[PDB]
Amino acid sequence: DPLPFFPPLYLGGPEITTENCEREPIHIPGSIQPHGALLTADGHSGEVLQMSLNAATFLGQEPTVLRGQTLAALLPEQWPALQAALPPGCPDALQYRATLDWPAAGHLSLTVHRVGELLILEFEPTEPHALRNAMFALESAPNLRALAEVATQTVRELTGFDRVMLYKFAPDATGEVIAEARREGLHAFLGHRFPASAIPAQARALYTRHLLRLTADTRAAAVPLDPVLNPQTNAPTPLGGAVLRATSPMHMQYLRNMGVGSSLSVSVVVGGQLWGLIACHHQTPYVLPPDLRTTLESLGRLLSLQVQVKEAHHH
Amino acid sequence: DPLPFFPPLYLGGPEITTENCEREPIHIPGSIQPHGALLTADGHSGEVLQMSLNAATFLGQEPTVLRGQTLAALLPEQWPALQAALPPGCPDALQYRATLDWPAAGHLSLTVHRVGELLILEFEPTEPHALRNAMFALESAPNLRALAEVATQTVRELTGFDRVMLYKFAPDATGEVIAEARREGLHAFLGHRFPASAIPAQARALYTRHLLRLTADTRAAAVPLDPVLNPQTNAPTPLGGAVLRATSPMHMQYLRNMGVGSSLSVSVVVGGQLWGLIACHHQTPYVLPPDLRTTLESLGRLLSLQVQVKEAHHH
Ligand SMILES: *C/C=C1/C(=C/c2[nH]c(/C=C3[NH+]=C(/C=C4\NC(=O)C(C=C)=C4C)C(C)=C\3CCC(=O)O)c(CCC(=O)O)c2C)NC(=O)[C@H]1C
Ligand SMILES: *C/C=C1/C(=C/c2[nH]c(/C=C3[NH+]=C(/C=C4\NC(=O)C(C=C)=C4C)C(C)=C\3CCC(=O)O)c(CCC(=O)O)c2C)NC(=O)[C@H]1C
Repeated sequence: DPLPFFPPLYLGGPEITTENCEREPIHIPGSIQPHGALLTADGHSGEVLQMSLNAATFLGQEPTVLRGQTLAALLPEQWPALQAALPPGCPDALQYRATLDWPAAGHLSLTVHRVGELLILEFEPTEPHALRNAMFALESAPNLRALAEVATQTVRELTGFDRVMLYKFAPDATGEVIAEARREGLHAFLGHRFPASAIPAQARALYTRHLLRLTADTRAAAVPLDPVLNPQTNAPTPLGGAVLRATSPMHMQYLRNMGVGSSLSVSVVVGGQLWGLIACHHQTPYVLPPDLRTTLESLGRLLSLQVQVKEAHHH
Repeated sequence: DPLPFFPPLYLGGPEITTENCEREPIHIPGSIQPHGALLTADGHSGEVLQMSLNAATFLGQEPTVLRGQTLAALLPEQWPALQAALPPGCPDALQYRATLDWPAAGHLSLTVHRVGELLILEFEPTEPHALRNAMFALESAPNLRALAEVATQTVRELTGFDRVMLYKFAPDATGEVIAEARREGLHAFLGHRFPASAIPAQARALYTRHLLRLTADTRAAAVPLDPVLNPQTNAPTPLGGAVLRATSPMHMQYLRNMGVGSSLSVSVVVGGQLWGLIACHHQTPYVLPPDLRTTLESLGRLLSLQVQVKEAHHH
């Protein structure tokens, strides 16, 4: 049970320190990472309610001009499908995904989820068999630690990340790196233990519900949403289900201090509890493409189940 | 433990009947389904050793002219990768996959696996997020039967198959349909039980090792390989790892008698034992594309693990 949140800084909340980091409202930063754009919309009317300030970079119309327009006008082809895919009351982790044309190279990937009566739309530029292959070595791994070793190697191979760790939580929420795949020459974190405060309780709770999060560029400034509050509620917009959610500034400083240029992790959830993380670092900024992120989510699921099976036959 | 095999018909084996069907050598039919082409090659030299007789339809050179040519000549780009992907001693279920250009519409999908010192190459014309989405309802299913119901619905949605069943094996190898998703108007098989002989012991044993098999057109005549025997061994070529493997004629007659035009199943393997099948029927011929088959293999894996978890919490 994490403490009550601070108000976010845009509601006059206090500054975060190492003495109160467990109270930062990381699920409502009111801003996104700059490598994509985000809109929110009324889940019945499809009226656009909020827009990231960088929307015209990705969507080609000004945020103030998009505001109030319907997704039926904006996304004629996708709106019926979107609407049917994400009915009121559906899980906030359920996603609608489509690919959109745009004047630039590649395409625009659209990812949508629903929170209450709000649709949250994420747009990012983009220019499974290996998963399938991997499941053999994951299945044949003789025990938990062997599974962990295979899993980190597989993820490195899929992603090209400089470092991939499987971080395991202890009952006191301290953690240990129990497996690591890394580029030659990088110093090892294998076996290193870290205190519970490295991943504070409100983060652990969010990561139990929304199983993948990332920081594409640990030096990139966040982009505010406008208006910052959801008009439906006159309250902050929950962004925990959006990969574009801005990362805690305190965690980004931690990553920079570590010499990390990009970070990504996937939760390993067993019996509804956070068991650990597949934790990835790159030395430079890196936008993992949406199809590869989807594959990592799927491996996270598969790994969660295999952990539960490998641990059981120790009983 | 299945009985010893009959020799295949091309080695003077006896005709199959309902009294001896458990002895049909289904893994070595010496022939393929006609919607693709197959080559085999020496795993060191890449010399082509065998060719399906229909190769020129898909590859544009005569089988007798391909024979003896190296994959380095035939597939310059892919051969180093192929070779590195499938080293001697690797699992015979491990696959290399690539997409090839050809003069026709779409592309040519290449799938390769290794059996001993033989590479087996399958070529078929072709013109994951839904998987990811599905895992939520699979995870939230409260028990085994609910999981089964979600799984058959998901597979129907992914594939558009007229009927999708989860067939569960009993300890005496009889089976029961414990879940079914079907097009409106189709009579139900839900709850129906079938004798052990419907899926004979040598089939059950193959399906424990090679987890997906299909009959794209239950009226299509098989296409012989040439030469029919692998020159390395002067013995039949094992095709259980090739989806293009010709289906037992006895099973194809069964499917036609059932009014099935296309069939596909995926094994559910738990603790190394065959627990059951995701069994799919279409009323007409249907070539499920290779990327969708790959997705079904991945769901089969995930379902196997979830079955094991849902059944355990009954203990
Ligand atoms: C008092 C505040 C601090 C704090 C806040 C914080 N930390 C996170 C999220 C993560 N911290 C992680 C820690 C590690 N990464 C590593 O590589 C290692 C060791 C090799 C450790 C211990 C990780 C993995 C995460 C998850 C995010 C990610 O994968 O990059 C948050 C939440 C961030 C967010 O989602 O917005 C916060 C608020 N961390 C501290 O150490 C103290 C100073
Ligand atoms: C004595 C020989 C017979 C026999 C041989 C046989 N059967 C199979 C494979 C399968 N049989 C299946 C049975 C069913 N499909 C259904 O829909 C239902 C009920 C609704 C049943 C009972 C299934 C599912 C398979 C797997 C293949 C597939 O999914 O289509 C084989 C092996 C075929 C092969 O891989 O080459 C053989 C030799 N089956 C009999 O009933 C007796 C007459």
